[PDB]
Amino acid sequence: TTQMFHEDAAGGWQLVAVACLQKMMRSSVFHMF
Repeated sequence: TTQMFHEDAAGGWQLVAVACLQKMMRSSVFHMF
């Protein structure tokens, strides 16, 4: 479900797709800790 068709403001059929701590919490060293 990467992209879905949806009418935009004008026209339509655009097919669009679909901070520090949130990045760090993926870091390997955090998991090792």
